[PDB]
Amino acid sequence: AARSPADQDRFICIYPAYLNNKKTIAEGRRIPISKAVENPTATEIQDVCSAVGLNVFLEKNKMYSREWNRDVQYRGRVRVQLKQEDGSLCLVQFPSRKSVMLYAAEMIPKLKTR
RNA sequence: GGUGACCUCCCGGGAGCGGGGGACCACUA
Ligand SMILES: [Mg+2]
Ligand SMILES: [Mg+2]
Repeated sequence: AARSPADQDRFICIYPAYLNNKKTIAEGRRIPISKAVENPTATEIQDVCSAVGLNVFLEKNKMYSREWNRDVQYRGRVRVQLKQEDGSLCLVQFPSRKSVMLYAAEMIPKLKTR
């Protein structure tokens, strides 16, 4: 099958819960509370990531397994390409999933819309 | 020493996740 890091099925995943400052680690938060943000949405994540030059796409209706509430506000997952077909980084600034999460968390509060 | 809450950091992974170091509290010979 098509399994290089440039194939969409191998893009990394970011769910809103990973950056939410009101969730515990058990609930899915992946970055420190100090750096996390309030109520991040998948759309805001897509926007800040796309703005910095990352190839990303939004799956608006995918839901996070640790979240029992299926309402639209809890939905959305962003897929991010980290590496090229040959395995090298798309952007030196983003060597990892963590690097992308911290970046989005940093930018989202700066959205004119917030 | 065990087990759990919660926090922090590291490694791995396309998800669900996997592997660890350290805090702090709880219950506990
Ligand atoms: Mg730990
Ligand atoms: Mg882990």
